[PDB]
Amino acid sequence: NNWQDYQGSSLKPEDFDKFWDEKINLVSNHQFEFELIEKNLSSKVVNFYHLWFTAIDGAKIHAQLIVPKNLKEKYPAILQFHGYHCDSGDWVDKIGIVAEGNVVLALDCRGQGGLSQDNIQTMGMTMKGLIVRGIDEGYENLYYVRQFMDLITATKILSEFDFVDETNISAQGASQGGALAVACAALSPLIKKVTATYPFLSDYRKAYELGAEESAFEELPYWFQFKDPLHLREDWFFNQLEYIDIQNLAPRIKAEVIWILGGKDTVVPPITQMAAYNKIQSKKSLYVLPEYGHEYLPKISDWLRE
Amino acid sequence: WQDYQGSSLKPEDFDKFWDEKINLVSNHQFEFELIEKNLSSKVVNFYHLWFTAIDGAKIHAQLIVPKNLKEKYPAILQFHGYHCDSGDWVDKIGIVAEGNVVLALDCRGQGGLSQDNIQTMGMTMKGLIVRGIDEGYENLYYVRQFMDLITATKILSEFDFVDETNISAQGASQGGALAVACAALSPLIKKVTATYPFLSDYRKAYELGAEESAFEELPYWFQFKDPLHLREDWFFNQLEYIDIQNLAPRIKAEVIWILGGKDTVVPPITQMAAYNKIQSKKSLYVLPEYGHEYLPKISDWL
Ligand SMILES: [Ca+2]
Ligand SMILES: [Ca+2]
Repeated sequence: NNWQDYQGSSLKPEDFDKFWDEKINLVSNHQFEFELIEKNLSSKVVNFYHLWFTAIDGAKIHAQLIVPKNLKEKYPAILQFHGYHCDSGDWVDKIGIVAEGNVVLALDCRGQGGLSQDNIQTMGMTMKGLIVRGIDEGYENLYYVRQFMDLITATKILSEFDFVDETNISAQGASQGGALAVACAALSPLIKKVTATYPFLSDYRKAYELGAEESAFEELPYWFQFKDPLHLREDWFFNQLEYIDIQNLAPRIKAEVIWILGGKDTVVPPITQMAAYNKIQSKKSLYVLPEYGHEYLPKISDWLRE
Repeated sequence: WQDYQGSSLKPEDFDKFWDEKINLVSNHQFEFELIEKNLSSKVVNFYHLWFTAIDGAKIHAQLIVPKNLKEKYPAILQFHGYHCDSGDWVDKIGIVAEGNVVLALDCRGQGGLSQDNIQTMGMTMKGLIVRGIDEGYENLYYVRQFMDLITATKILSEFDFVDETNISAQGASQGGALAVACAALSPLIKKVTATYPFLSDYRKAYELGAEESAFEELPYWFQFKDPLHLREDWFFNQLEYIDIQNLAPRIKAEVIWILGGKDTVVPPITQMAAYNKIQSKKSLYVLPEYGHEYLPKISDWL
């Protein structure tokens, strides 16, 4: 019941919206060069393509493109994002949803398990963690600033396909993928639907307050342990992360939201995700599996088919 | 433990590769700068030492000097552990008060002030052993980190108040590995005191199951970049160039090797791959009840 009343712990800066408005404009006015190279996997109902484009910062970004065989008609499209450390997953995992008449764009995050390039440069700590990668040069140099812009760029390219129904584009993902799906719908309001599973990257100040050494937010106490153990720049540190806290993007969402989480999740605490969910103002639904944690959630996928 | 020969597959080009890097540093005039540290002491002065490496990165070190300077002093290069920095300035007051010069080097991008400028198309999430491995061993993080050791030794020896004939190196874990590597790439070093050195016997460290050790990056890379082990041979062939057991034979300094018997962070078997290949005067000290932690009593004993 209190999850409704949790307003979050963020300190949204006045300049937040101007920053992201400018980034949206930059993507819209940029003509992106991309390339499609078919991957050799034999199927009777689907074709597979490597999608390579150059981001606004020069980095080479990779995505999985999975399309039906008949391309003479337009299909609804689904943007799918993956979890921390992982990649876009097995190609065959997309055969079912595209066989129903959909186009899937599975984006690879920069410098993780996939093929996308990380080109963040910094004078500070590069040992571990991608939330704080580049934090010394300010929020403008944060890794997720470019990672969020890849979502807008992927949506732009996906929307301009002659076989993609631009009116029915949706986003889905788990953990980090849930955060990126939420950010993708907020930064590209054309998105019609979002299905986010225990989204990450939310309420950094609260995630630190809970004690994050065993959570997915462990890089935050790690940074203080080795970069600022006396907490001399605590305010400055969390002020940079405000620009990549998805709860600050949540109000801008116009898509329908389906939110799924596990009640025993200690990797991504439910309280930090509710900071973002409570600030969604469009149509939203919240589904909980009490006995499950940061893991595969059964049955819920059949429930939503209805 | 004496007869363990290591698991390395030393590449044909290994010595030719590192000989060129030593020559490159030896023939290069490095630009450095000294900036006063505000720490107040009656027996020592503290200085920020900033130099630019041959690759452009800005490298930082702590320089701690006695108050007098008209005569030469023995010098000590000191290196730190994984994730850490050069430590508190006051930790060096005692050793410098005895008439020594301490250069405490900060590793690149590891919590200290030194810059990491490795660029790669591959995984940047975690780990500095495998940082830049996709572009080959030339782009490995520790190739430039090892050259910083040679460069730091170069600058330290060229001070008019440093007795270049009595330069030694010390460190623990990563610092122990860098201390060992420092002696191999600069044989002028007279003494090495290495405490449970890291960065040795990568193939064996993986074979033991490294998920709970300091080598966890190696299974991590396979877990997310190559789960079917399609490039296992290529992976460990790149790491040969930064395995200190391959550098150990060229060491001429006397070596003091200290380790803890219960160490699961850096298993002793990987350390012995490097220690057994040292051919100069060497001694081995073991604390059976201690692990990867502070080792008492041994400092007084020496
Ligand atoms: Ca592939
Ligand atoms: Ca300082």
